Amino acid sequence: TPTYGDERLLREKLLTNYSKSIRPVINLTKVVDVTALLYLQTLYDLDFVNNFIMARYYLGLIWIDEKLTWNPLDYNNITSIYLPKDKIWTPPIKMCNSMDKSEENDGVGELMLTYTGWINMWSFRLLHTYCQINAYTYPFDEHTCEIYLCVALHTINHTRIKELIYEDSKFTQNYKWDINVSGKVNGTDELFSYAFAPMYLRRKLTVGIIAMLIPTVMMTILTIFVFLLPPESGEKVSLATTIFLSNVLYLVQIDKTTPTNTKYPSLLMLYLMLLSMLSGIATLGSVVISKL
Amino acid sequence: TPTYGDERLLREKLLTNYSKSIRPVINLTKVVDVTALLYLQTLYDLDFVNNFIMARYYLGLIWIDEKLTWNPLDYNNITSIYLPKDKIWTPPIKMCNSMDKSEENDGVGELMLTYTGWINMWSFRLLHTYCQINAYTYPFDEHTCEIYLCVALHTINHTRIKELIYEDSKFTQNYKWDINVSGKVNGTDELFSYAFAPMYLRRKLTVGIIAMLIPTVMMTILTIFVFLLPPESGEKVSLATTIFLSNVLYLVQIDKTTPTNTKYPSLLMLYLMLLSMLSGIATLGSVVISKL
Amino acid sequence: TPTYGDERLLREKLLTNYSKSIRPVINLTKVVDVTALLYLQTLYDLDFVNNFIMARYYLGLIWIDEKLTWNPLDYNNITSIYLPKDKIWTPPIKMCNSMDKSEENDGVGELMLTYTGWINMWSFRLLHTYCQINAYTYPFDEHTCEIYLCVALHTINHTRIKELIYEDSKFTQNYKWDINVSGKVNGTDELFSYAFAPMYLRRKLTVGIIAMLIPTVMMTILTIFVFLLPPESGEKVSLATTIFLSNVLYLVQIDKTTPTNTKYPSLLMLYLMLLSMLSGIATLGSVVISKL
Amino acid sequence: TPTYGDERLLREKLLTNYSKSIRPVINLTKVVDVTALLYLQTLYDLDFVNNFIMARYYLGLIWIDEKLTWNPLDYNNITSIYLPKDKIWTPPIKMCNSMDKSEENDGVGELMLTYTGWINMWSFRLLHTYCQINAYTYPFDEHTCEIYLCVALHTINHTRIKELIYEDSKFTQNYKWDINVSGKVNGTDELFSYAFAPMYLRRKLTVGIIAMLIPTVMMTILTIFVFLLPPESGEKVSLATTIFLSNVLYLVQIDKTTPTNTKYPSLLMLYLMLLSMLSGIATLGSVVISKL
Amino acid sequence: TPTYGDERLLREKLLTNYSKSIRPVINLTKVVDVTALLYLQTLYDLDFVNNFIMARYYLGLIWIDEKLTWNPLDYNNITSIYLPKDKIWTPPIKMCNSMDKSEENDGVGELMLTYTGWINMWSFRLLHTYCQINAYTYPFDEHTCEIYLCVALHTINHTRIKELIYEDSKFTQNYKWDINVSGKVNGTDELFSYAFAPMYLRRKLTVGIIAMLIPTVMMTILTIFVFLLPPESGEKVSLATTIFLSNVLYLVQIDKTTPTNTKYPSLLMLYLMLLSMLSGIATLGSVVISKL
Ligand SMILES: Cc1nc(C(=O)O)cc2c1[nH]c1ccccc12
Ligand SMILES: Cc1nc(C(=O)O)cc2c1[nH]c1ccccc12
Ligand SMILES: Cc1nc(C(=O)O)cc2c1[nH]c1ccccc12
Ligand SMILES: Cc1nc(C(=O)O)cc2c1[nH]c1ccccc12
Ligand SMILES: Cc1nc(C(=O)O)cc2c1[nH]c1ccccc12
Ligand SMILES: *[C@@H]1O[C@H](CO)[C@@H](O)[C@H](O)[C@H]1NC(C)=O
Ligand SMILES: *[C@@H]1O[C@H](CO)[C@@H](O)[C@H](O)[C@H]1NC(C)=O
Ligand SMILES: *[C@@H]1O[C@H](CO)[C@@H](O)[C@H](O)[C@H]1NC(C)=O
Ligand SMILES: *[C@@H]1O[C@H](CO)[C@@H](O)[C@H](O)[C@H]1NC(C)=O
Ligand SMILES: *[C@@H]1O[C@H](CO)[C@@H](O)[C@H](O)[C@H]1NC(C)=O
Ligand SMILES: *[C@@H]1O[C@H](CO)[C@@H](O)[C@H](O)[C@H]1NC(C)=O
Ligand SMILES: *[C@@H]1O[C@H](CO)[C@@H](O)[C@H](O)[C@H]1NC(C)=O
Ligand SMILES: *[C@@H]1O[C@H](CO)[C@@H](O)[C@H](O)[C@H]1NC(C)=O
Ligand SMILES: *[C@@H]1O[C@H](CO)[C@@H](O)[C@H](O)[C@H]1NC(C)=O
Ligand SMILES: *[C@@H]1O[C@H](CO)[C@@H](O)[C@H](O)[C@H]1NC(C)=O
Ligand SMILES: *[C@@H]1O[C@H](CO)[C@@H](O)[C@H](O)[C@H]1NC(C)=O
Ligand SMILES: *[C@@H]1O[C@H](CO)[C@@H](O)[C@H](O)[C@H]1NC(C)=O
Ligand SMILES: *[C@@H]1O[C@H](CO)[C@@H](O)[C@H](O)[C@H]1NC(C)=O
Ligand SMILES: *[C@@H]1O[C@H](CO)[C@@H](O)[C@H](O)[C@H]1NC(C)=O
Ligand SMILES: *[C@@H]1O[C@H](CO)[C@@H](O)[C@H](O)[C@H]1NC(C)=O
Ligand SMILES: *[C@@H]1O[C@H](CO)[C@@H](O)[C@H](O)[C@H]1NC(C)=O
Ligand SMILES: *[C@@H]1O[C@H](CO)[C@@H](O)[C@H](O)[C@H]1NC(C)=O
Ligand SMILES: *[C@@H]1O[C@H](CO)[C@@H](O)[C@H](O)[C@H]1NC(C)=O
Ligand SMILES: *[C@@H]1O[C@H](CO)[C@@H](O)[C@H](O)[C@H]1NC(C)=O
Ligand SMILES: *[C@@H]1O[C@H](CO)[C@@H](O)[C@H](O)[C@H]1NC(C)=O
Repeated sequence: TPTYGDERLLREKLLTNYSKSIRPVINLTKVVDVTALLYLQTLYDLDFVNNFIMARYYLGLIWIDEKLTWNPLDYNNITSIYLPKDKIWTPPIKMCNSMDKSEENDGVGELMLTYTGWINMWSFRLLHTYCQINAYTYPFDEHTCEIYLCVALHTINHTRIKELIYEDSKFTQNYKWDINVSGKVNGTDELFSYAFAPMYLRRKLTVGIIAMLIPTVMMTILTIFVFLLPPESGEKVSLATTIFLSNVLYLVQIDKTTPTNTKYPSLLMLYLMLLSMLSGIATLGSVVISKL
Repeated sequence: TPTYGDERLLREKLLTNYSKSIRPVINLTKVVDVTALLYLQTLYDLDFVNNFIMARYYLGLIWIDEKLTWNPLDYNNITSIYLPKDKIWTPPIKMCNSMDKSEENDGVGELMLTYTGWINMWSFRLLHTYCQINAYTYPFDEHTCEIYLCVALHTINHTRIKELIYEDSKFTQNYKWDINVSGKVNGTDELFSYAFAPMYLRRKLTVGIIAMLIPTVMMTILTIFVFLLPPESGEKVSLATTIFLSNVLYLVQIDKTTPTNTKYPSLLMLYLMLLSMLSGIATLGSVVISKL
Repeated sequence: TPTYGDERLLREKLLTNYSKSIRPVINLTKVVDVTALLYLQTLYDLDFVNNFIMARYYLGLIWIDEKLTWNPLDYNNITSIYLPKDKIWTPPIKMCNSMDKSEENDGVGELMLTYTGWINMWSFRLLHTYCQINAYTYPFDEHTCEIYLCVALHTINHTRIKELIYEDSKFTQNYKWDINVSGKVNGTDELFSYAFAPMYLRRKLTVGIIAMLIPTVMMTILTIFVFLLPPESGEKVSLATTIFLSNVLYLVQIDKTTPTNTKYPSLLMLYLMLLSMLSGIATLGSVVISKL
Repeated sequence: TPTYGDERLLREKLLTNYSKSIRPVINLTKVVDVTALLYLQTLYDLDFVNNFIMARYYLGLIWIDEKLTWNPLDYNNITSIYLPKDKIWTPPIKMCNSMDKSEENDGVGELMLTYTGWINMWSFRLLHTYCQINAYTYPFDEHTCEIYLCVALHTINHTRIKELIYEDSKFTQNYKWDINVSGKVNGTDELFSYAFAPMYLRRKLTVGIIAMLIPTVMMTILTIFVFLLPPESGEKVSLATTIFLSNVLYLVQIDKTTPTNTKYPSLLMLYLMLLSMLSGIATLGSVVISKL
Repeated sequence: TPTYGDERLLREKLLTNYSKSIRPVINLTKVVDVTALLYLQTLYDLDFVNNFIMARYYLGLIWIDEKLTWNPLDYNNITSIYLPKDKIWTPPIKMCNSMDKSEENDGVGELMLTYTGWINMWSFRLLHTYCQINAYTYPFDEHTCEIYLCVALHTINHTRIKELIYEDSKFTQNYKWDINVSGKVNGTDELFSYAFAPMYLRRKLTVGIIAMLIPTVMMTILTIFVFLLPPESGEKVSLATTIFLSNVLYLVQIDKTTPTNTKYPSLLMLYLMLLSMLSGIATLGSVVISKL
């Protein structure tokens, strides 16, 4: 059976004439094809006001090294070893659309090497990835957020993102957003290789938002009532004034949750503006009637 | 008695042909069984809006090294030494459900080594661990939060979490949540080893929340009074209007503390929506009566 | 074709008598001219209250090394290599107007070296750059923010910023600000070299702000109405009082979004102050009339 | 006089056969007694809602090394040197009740060594130390916060905290809290050595809080007036309603400053709840009278 | 002309028998006099509630090394070189009144060395420096903030701050505070050397705050009017009640901007408390009149 001394001999032979910074190909004319695997773990939140979405992923990079291959029959059948991440060449795959708030660095950890040269490198990344949030159809709204991977500095003649496989790990259920992330896309080769996984997000229809809607609809009933009140009821001015105050309060409060960076404003904005305008016109008519 | 020179000789012999990155077993076919000890120290807070809980723990990892054993009779009876954490192989146990906001790194500190090979490695971890918070039964609510440990990259054929012992250190009393963390669970071996400790949290019934409830219940009395007021009292419209304004203010204010990510909304939400709806219907009836 | 051994020989010869800290010129009387390229990627936000703007850029530095040149015909036609950033002299170009909140350090990464000595060094920088925000013409306001680059410690006799080319990468569209960053400016040589790229920002006229304006203009109609109400209408005091309350609420709420550090306050401030003063004078006149 | 060469010889001889990780005693049966000095510099704030207190301290550790002693007459009377902190054994004294938000690490700096072996090690620590805040007697409230020091991993048979001397440096005056930190406590030896300094904090009676109280007491006068108003005054219902609204606003606003984690709620909570209940009963009586 | 090889020889000779941690004097009885230069660049903000002020400075330290001097005629007239900051002895000047939130460390960068031994070391420091803010005369208020420099661990017999020259770089204009920082102060030698630069700050009288004042003064007019209203006007109670509500709202809102840690509260606090008390007494008198 393989032993500690056997693995020591193997590592000593492997790292003898190895340069960490030279691209690992016998012929430098060859490109290194990297295939990436992005497995969303938990969508923490979807921040509207900052136009960010916070999630945690499991990024796996796979490629092939031609200087790190051996015959297992010469080392008592050792078929894989674990090397420190900072001793070996590693593709410079950067998340160039996200703010990487992970608690580990990209040069600490380990990677698994196989006797054929294939390297597996897995990591945890917590990302704050920028999204252009369209709040038009609030609260029945849908969004599309793209997470980008891109080679840092190497041209497509040196390092390439062969493929990107994105899936959902289903580790936890959300109860707030319907997530749909699943597919397999080839990399795009225009000067520097890159790719992106699209995340589609539909807000789930919990009854809490329906309960929040209830006051609005009854306010619709109340405003129509006061605007179709008799001209000489004897409480039109005060009633319309208080209704206008409450409407202004609602119009102010909705803004603090809704985003200001959208292709279109929300129909709810435009509808509450119409309702406030109707309340104001009702108050003006009441004042005119009292004058007359 | 053992001396400084004796310990120098011991360390020099121990670290002679030692490789930090090779798994510490004479026969590489053997697995290293790690037993973990998680001792909650102080539950700082339970953040509802972010669905996180902040606490401080004392994580202890214990395993056995077969290359670091000696006969104490040959070194004047030295039975244990202290080694820097970054000179020895260390299991890659990651907290893969938590945001590790500790102020130390996982490669600075020390570990105790015994002449039989057993290594003790203890550390402080401040964790922001994700929890799915069910606010259904607020303020008589209970929650269950699971803290996960999982081997980083090694398969169950290489590194395993043998066992997880979780307890409560009772270092401080909370006065806000009844904490119940105590047990002993075997590790789960499905590809990569992992385990989790369940924390059950029940909000304590301090009289401060009762005092907060008082205004609500008396408001129930006041709304029933106004809704069962005589049709021609002469203050129904104004009274009901002001009650509705206060009701809307309460319904808005409760939202800012309660969470939006729940299996069900809180009964308090649904009940205050019913109360506000009754107030609105009372105002409509008052308007109809004034019309008639 | 060039091979791994050829590149090993090349690097070994290049780095033989190289000093990382000596300025890379054969004759020390010569200056090193650095040309910088700043390519704005995405304008995240424009923070009014903190007088900052958050954006992400792509900073590229180009210069020439005279100790790192070779004849490609002697190494099987190798024409470029990749070196670790911390092995070679690198100009100390600091962003001396910004808070660099990037997640990487200025000594980790790679740089491309060409057989003629020309070095390309590209990086991602997330900057919080200070801007003096003039909110005079809100919400039809325009701003100018200058991003500075400056050599750290070397005098213009040693290191110089030859030129600065700034452009907009058009990676995403904003929908909130009209960005206009494009040009080419020589460096300024007054003791220590520096340069700056001007960003002009005009807030876009989305209909959401128009919807926000609607309540204000109708409030203008309502205040003029109440101030030109008949002296003995019988609701002047109460109506004017409520209008004044709403006016004070709006005047308070506008402050929390607008900045306090401006050459002039916003015309909207001065106009809402005039409107509130008119409402107060109307209330005083109503009180005087009721007295009479 | 002593010279640079003399100090070079001294350091070279001292560090020859020195091991950074071996506990610095000739006989390993001996314990190393550490005496700590904690000198509070400025109490920044006392955060009620997070149950933390932020302050800056000056932590000094003193112990004795038996491998770092020399005869000063053999080095031209050199009596003390300065060594880098990371070349020498240093006790692992951790602040195990606090979140260490300092801007330096525990392995960068310097320490003073004396020819007798005595080592002085001084540092700046900014600490966010957890406190259980009893807001019962607000705003005449007193608090007790304990700052803990504890050996990290060594047992009382290896490393001990001999003594802890805590004082107040009086560097600045607070004007918000009366601080009383002064004493001298032996270390506690139960498995692992530790100790704690008690900080007693009494909120100072500035007239600003009295000014804040004034509206409350006059509101007491107003509520008693309305509750002892004649049954048929003709404004009882409206007056009581407005008083109830303002009281509810105060009861809501007080919560946002007061803490939710206390042994008892504040008497101010319970008293304002009594006042709100009395206002509600007054309004109910008014409604009953209007019915009759 | 001097060449790369000449500078290589120079550095090799300079660093031959150099110890980074030995104080750089031939005779150890001599003190090293450090002169510091602090050049404020931009005052970002003056945080009232946290009692901090955020600014960016340019700290320059100058001292003399006696082991790093050469004759330029022996190296082809080389007169200055650039060394890495972490290879040479550096005075441990700490900002011991501030929270150093800079993005660089105190051991990365470069320093210029001259053939006479004089070393220049310049750096960027972003500081959050504690200030005791006296808000007595708000908004015509003045403040004094002292920024401290102090040697870390060396006594005045080893390292001294000879002098401190503080100036204002006038890089940007503020428009919010009148800054006056300029002078030259000797260091204070009481055990450990230190010094401080006083910053005087007077809030500028922009017309925005005048506009903010306008509502207050007109409210003074309105409260005097209602308090000197006829006893039987027929709107005294309701008018005084609404005025009192608005007064309470303003008294609450002013607190959130003003500080709680002051020698005296602001005259604006005391004056608005007087105004609120007068409004309350007016309401009480109105109630008494209605009773009579
Ligand atoms: C489906 C899946 N999920 C996760 C997760 O962290 O959720 C992690 C892995 C994974 N497949 C792997 C294959 C090799 C290494 C790690 C993983
Ligand atoms: C019950 C307990 N509690 C704590 C705590 O920090 O609260 C720490 C330890 C502990 N047992 C240990 C055994 C070995 C090393 C450290 C600890
Ligand atoms: C137009 C442009 N944009 C970006 C971007 O990140 O948006 C990056 C680059 C770029 N040109 C380059 C030339 C060499 C290396 C990198 C880049
Ligand atoms: C009373 C006192 N105060 C402070 C402070 O930073 O406030 C610092 C020290 C000190 N005594 C010392 C003795 C040796 C080294 C440093 C200090
Ligand atoms: C007046 C002034 N201002 C600044 C600033 O960054 O504002 C920087 C410097 C300076 N003088 C120097 C002399 C040597 C090195 C740097 C500086
Ligand atoms: C490298 O190229 C040579 C000739 O071009 C070829 O014979 C050899 O097989 C190549 N090596 C690899 C690993 O492709
Ligand atoms: C080598 O190991 C593989 C996998 O464990 C096994 O299938 C094979 O039979 C082994 N061969 C020898 C010669 O031991
Ligand atoms: C996810 O989105 C894709 C494309 O928008 C669609 O084809 C697929 O059906 C979606 N998933 C589900 C479960 O509907
Ligand atoms: C991706 O590249 C492979 C390589 O030939 C090609 O067969 C395939 O059609 C491409 N597209 C997709 C979607 O896989
Ligand atoms: C390793 O394996 C050999 C044979 O398989 C056995 O004799 C030996 O005892 C094993 N060593 C250990 C430490 O289990
Ligand atoms: C070795 O040490 C242990 C524990 O201190 C003790 O029980 C034993 O008697 C010692 N043996 C010798 C030979 O000193
Ligand atoms: C803690 O929870 C477990 C399982 O939910 C239960 O068996 C145990 O009784 C609980 N602890 C206490 C003190 O009740
Ligand atoms: C855990 O594993 C041990 C190992 O045999 C087994 O005896 C035990 O039943 C398992 N379960 C628990 C709860 O300990
Ligand atoms: C350096 O200077 C010498 C004489 O001044 C000149 O001959 C030589 O070409 C110069 N080298 C470079 C690289 O400019
Ligand atoms: C060297 O490489 C360049 C670019 O690949 C090519 O144009 C040239 O013909 C090559 N020369 C030789 C001798 O291989
Ligand atoms: C950008 O600004 C410059 C100078 O202010 C101006 O010349 C140019 O026309 C602007 N860009 C566009 C697209 O108008
Ligand atoms: C910049 O410097 C070059 C160098 O000669 C000069 O030709 C040019 O006029 C300068 N100005 C601009 C705007 O390029
Ligand atoms: C160490 O122990 C021996 C005998 O036990 C004793 O003679 C010697 O003085 C001790 N050394 C110290 C430094 O205490
Ligand atoms: C050694 O130094 C001390 C303190 O400076 C002094 O008191 C003593 O006289 C000196 N002795 C000699 C021999 O220089
Ligand atoms: C500080 O507290 C201790 C114990 O609580 C007390 O003895 C001492 O008198 C207090 N300090 C002052 C100045 O009163
Ligand atoms: C602390 O320990 C010393 C050591 O003997 C002892 O004399 C003293 O009584 C103890 N208690 C205090 C408060 O110092
Ligand atoms: C050091 O001291 C000696 C005698 O005390 C003196 O001759 C020499 O000049 C001094 N060196 C320096 C650099 O002051
Ligand atoms: C040395 O350089 C200085 C400054 O460049 C110059 O004034 C002096 O003439 C030069 N001397 C020689 C001998 O080159
Ligand atoms: C700055 O303050 C000092 C002392 O307070 C004063 O002498 C000086 O005149 C002030 N500066 C100006 C420009 O008035
Ligand atoms: C500072 O020290 C020098 C040194 O002699 C002295 O001349 C001067 O008077 C001192 N005071 C000031 C303000 O410079």
